[PDB]
Amino acid sequence: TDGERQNATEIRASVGKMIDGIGRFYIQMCTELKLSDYEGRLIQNSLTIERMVLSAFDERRNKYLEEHPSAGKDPKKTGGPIYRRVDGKWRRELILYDKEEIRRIWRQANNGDDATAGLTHMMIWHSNLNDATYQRTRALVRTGMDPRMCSLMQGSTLPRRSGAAGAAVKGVGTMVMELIRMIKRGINDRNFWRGENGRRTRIAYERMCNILKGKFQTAAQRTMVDQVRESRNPGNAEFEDLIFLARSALILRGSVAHKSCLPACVYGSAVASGYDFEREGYSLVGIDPFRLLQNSQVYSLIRPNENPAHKSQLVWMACHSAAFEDLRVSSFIRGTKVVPRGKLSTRGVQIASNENMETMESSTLELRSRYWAIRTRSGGNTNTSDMRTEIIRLMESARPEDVSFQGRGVFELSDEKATSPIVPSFEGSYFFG
Amino acid sequence: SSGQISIQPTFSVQRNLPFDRPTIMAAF
Amino acid sequence: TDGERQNATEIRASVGKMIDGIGRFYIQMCTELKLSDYEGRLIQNSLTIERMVLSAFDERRNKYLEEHPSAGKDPKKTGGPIYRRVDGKWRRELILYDKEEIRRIWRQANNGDDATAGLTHMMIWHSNLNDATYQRTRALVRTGMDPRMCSLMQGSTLPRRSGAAGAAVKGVGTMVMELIRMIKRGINDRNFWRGENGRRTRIAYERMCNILKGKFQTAAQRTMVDQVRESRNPGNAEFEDLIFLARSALILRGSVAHKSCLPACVYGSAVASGYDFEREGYSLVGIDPFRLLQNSQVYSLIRPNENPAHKSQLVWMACHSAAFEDLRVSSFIRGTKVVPRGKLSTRGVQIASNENMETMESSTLELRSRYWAIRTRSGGNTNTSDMRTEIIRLMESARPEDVSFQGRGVFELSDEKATSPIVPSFEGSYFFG
Amino acid sequence: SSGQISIQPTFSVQRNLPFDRPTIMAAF
RNA sequence: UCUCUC
RNA sequence: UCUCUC
RNA sequence: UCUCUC
RNA sequence: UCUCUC
RNA sequence: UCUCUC
RNA sequence: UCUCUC
Ligand SMILES: *[C][C]([O])[C]O[C][C][C][N]C(=O)C1=[C]C(C2=C3[C]=[C]C(=O)[C]C3=OC3=C2[C]=[C]C(=O)[C]3)=C(C([O])=O)[C]=[C]1
Ligand SMILES: *[C][C]([O])[C]O[C][C][C][N]C(=O)C1=[C]C(C2=C3[C]=[C]C(=O)[C]C3=OC3=C2[C]=[C]C(=O)[C]3)=C(C([O])=O)[C]=[C]1
Repeated sequence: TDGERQNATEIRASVGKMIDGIGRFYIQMCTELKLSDYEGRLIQNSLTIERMVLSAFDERRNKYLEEHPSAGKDPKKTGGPIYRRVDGKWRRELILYDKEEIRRIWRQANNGDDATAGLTHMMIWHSNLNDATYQRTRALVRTGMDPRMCSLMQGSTLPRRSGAAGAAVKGVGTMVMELIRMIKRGINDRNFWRGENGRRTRIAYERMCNILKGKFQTAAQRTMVDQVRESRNPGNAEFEDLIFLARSALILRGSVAHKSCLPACVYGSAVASGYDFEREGYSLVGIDPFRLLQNSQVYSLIRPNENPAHKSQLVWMACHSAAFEDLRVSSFIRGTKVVPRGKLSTRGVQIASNENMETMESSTLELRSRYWAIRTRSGGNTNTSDMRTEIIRLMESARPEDVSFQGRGVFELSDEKATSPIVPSFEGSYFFG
Repeated sequence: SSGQISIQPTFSVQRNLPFDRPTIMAAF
Repeated sequence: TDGERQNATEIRASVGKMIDGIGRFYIQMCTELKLSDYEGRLIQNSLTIERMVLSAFDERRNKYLEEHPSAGKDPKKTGGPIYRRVDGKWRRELILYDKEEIRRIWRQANNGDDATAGLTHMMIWHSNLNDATYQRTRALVRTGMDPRMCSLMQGSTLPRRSGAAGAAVKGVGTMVMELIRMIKRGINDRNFWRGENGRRTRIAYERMCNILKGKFQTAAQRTMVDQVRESRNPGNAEFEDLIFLARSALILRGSVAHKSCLPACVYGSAVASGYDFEREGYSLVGIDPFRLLQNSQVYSLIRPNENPAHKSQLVWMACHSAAFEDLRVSSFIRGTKVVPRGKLSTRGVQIASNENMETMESSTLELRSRYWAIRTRSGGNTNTSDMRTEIIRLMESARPEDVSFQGRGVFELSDEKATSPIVPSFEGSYFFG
Repeated sequence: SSGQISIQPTFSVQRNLPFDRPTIMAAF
C-alpha cells in the first residue's frame, strides 16, 4: 500500500456508516413490529423486512403499480410474512405497512439521507442467497445458453436498479444473458435500435457491453467483446460470439467481485450490542464480516425432516458468496466439510404461504468458521476468426492443475492483520454438480 | 447430465481452480 | 545561458538553504533521539524520521484523526521504528513523539520558517524509493489501465499535498490514473460535477488536466487532452481517450522532471561535516548530488540471505530516480552492471513490525558511481478521430532506434563544469520486465 | 506475461530509447 | 493480475 | 403482499 | 431441461 | 525540445 | 505509530 | 572572472 491509506480509511468509514444505518433501521423496525429478541434474530423475519424496504424504494415498479393497480393489492402498501412465537409454537401473520412509512423510517435511520448504497447491500445479500440456493437452468436454456455454465451466474437475480456495486458483483454469465436477451428482442422486432427508444437501448447496450469488457481478463476476449459491441444492429453472429465468450470464461475466468453482505439481523444485533461501525470502520472483503459472524447468533425456521447443519452451511455460503467456490477450500476455511447441493436435505430459506406453521421449528444457525480469508475480485492465472482461434489456443494451453494465488493463504481469526497465512494442502469440488 | 463445470474463486487462497477439461474442450 | 545567471544562482542558494534545513533538522532529531553515528547513518532510521516529519505537518489527516480518533492511537503523537545497536546485535523500539514537538523542531531548524519545500523534497525521495522498489500493477488493473505501462508511473505514491514539485516530477501515467479515478467517481454517482462540491471538483479536474497538457510534447496529444478537458460531465469516451493518451506516451514520451532527492541522513552528515549548502549552493539535477553521494557513507539493514550489492543498487536507483531508466546507461554511469528487478535478491528497505530483529545485520551501501550525468526533464526525439489517426501515424512512424540527446554524453566526477562529455557506445534494457 | 515495455529517459545521455514496437502497436 | 483503496 | 434447486 | 419471464 | 534558470 | 515487487 | 544555435 501507500499514501492511499487515507482513501482506504474514508471508504471504511463510509461503509461502516451504511452498516450502522442498516442495523439501526432494523432495530427501529423491530420496535415498530413488536418482535422479541428471538423473533428479531429470525432470518425469515429479516428477509421480510429487507424485502419491504427494497419494495418501498422501487420507483419504477411503484409508478407502474400506481398507474395500473393490481387485483386487491393497493399500490401504496408493502408487507410480508412475520413469524411470531407464541406458547412455544410458531405462527405466521401477514403484515401491511404504508410505503411512505417505510421510506420515512429508512431515511430517519440514515440521518435523513436516501443511502441507496445500503439498499444495494441488502439486494446483494438477497442475490447471494438466491445464487447459493436455486439454479436458474431454465433461464439458461430459454436464452439458448448451455445449462453447464452455472458457475458464471453470479448475481443473476440482481435487479437493474442496483448501481455500480451490482454490476461489479454480477458475473460474466449474467452479462451474457442480458446481452443475449437484448439481441433476441432486437431479432424479434426490427423497430428495435431505431427511434427515440433506439437511442436509449443503444446506450444501455453500449454500457453493459463496456462493463462486460472491463470484467474480462485476457486481451483476446476484451477485443472480441469490443467487436461484438461495434455492430449497429447485431444478429445471430453476435449472439454466437457472446456464447463463445461465455464458454471461454469457464477456463479464462473473468474478474468478478465477491462481497460478504450479511443479513440485516446481524447488523441490528451488532448495533444493539453497541458496536460503532462508523468509528471502527468496515470492509466487505476483510476480516470484519468473518469476525462479526463469529460473535452473532441467528435463528432460522426448520421444515419437518430437515437438517439444521445443511441449512446453516447454505446460509454461510450465501453470506460469503461461496456458492460457486471450490468445495475443498470452502470446507478448509469453515472447518466443517461442505456438502454439495445435491446432498443438502434442505429447501429454500424463505417459507411459502401454503405451508403449515405448526410442524415447523426453529434451529440456531452455526455461522462460525475455523479460519478466515480475504475475498478476491480476481480470476486466476489467465496468462473475428483470429480472435476465436487465439482464445481456443489459450484455453487448450490451460490445464486444471495450474496453481493460482501463489503464496496467498488463509488466516486465523486471531490474526486480524493477516500477518501469517496458512497455505492449504489438498474429494468433490463442485457445488452444483 | 448437466451440472457445474468450472469454479469461480471467491476466496484469495492458493488453489488450482479445477475445471472439467474434456467436456469444455469437446465443444470445439 | 545568459544574464539569467543571477536567477540561476538565487535558485541554487534557495535549494541549498532547504538542504541545510533538512540536514540540521536531522542532526537535531538525532541528538533528541540519542542515536550514535552508526545508527544515525542507518537508512531505516532516516526513513522513520522523515515519515514522522511528514506526518506531523499533514493538515487534513491530522484534522480528520482529531475529529475521528483512531483505535488506541491518539491523534497528537507520531512515531515509528527506531533501530538501535546494542552489544553487537540490532534491536527495534517504537518511539512516540508529540506532533507539536516535531513541528517546533522542524521550524527551529529552518529559522522559524515552515519551508514546505523541504517536506516536498522528502516526499519526493520517498516516492522515488517506492517507485524503484514496488510495482503498483494492482492499482493499474483496478483503474482499468494496462499493467504494461508501468514506466509511466513515476511519482505515483506522491500525496496530493505536494506542490508544483510533485506535479512536475509525477509521470503521465499517474496523471491519467488520477483523471480516470475522477471519471469513475463521476460515473458511479451523478451528483458529482454538481453543486458546491461540483465547483471544487471541476476546478481540480481543470487544473490536473491542464498540467497533464503541459506535460506532453507533441501537438496532437496536447489537443486531445484539451478535448478531453472540455467535456462538462465526462464519461466512458473521455476515459477511453485518456487510456489512448497514456498508451501513446510509451512511444511519444512526455516530459517528466527527474530530481536526485537524497535521504536525510546524507544531508545531516554533510551539515555535520561543515558543508554550507547555503554558501556553495545546490542543484537537484547537476553534479551536486553525485558528488555528495561519492563522499558519504550510509548503512542499511540486510535481511538474512540477502545481497548488499542488490540493495545498494536499489537505493542508488531510488536516489537518482533511475527506476524506469534504460539499464545500459544506468550500468554505464554506475560502472557496475545494474540487475533488473526480477533478479534482485532483496525486499523493500522498510522493515516490517512482524520481523525478528536478531537475524538481521547491517551492510554499508555502495552509493558510488564511476561517472555522473545531468538529469533531464525532457522526453526524446518526439518529431477526436482525426487526432487519434494523427497520433497513430506518429507512433507508427517512430522506431526503437532513433538516437535522442544527440551530442550529449556522460561526465567524469573530476569534470565539475561538464566540459568534456563521454558519449557511450552500446543486453537487457528494462528494469521491470 | 506483463512487464515494462518503454523507457523513461531520466539521464540526459545520447541514447536510443528502446520500446517494444510489435506489442505496443498490436493494440491498434 | 487486483491480500482489501466500494 | 408470489414462488422455485437442476 | 424451460411449472408459465411471448 | 528543456546540458541544469526549482 | 500499517504493509507490499509483478 | 560561466556557457550554449534549435
Ligand atoms: C465497486 C467498484 O469497483 C465497481 O467498479 C466497476 C463498476 C463500474 N460501474 C459501472 O460500470 C456502472 C454501470 C451502470 C449500468 C448502466 C449505466 C448506464 C446505462 O445506460 C445502462 C446500464 O446498465 C447496467 C449498469 C449496471 C448494472 C447492470 O446490470 C446494467 C451504472 C448505472 O446504471 O448507473 C453505474 C455504474
Ligand atoms: C519545478 C517547476 O518547473 C514545475 O513546473 C510545472 C508545475 C507547475 N505547477 C502546477 O501546475 C501546480 C499544480 C498544483 C495542483 C493543483 C492546483 C489546483 C487544484 O485545484 C488542483 C491541483 O491538483 C494537483 C496539483 C499538483 C499536483 C497534483 O498531483 C494535483 C498546485 C497546487 O496544488 O497548489 C500548484 C502548482
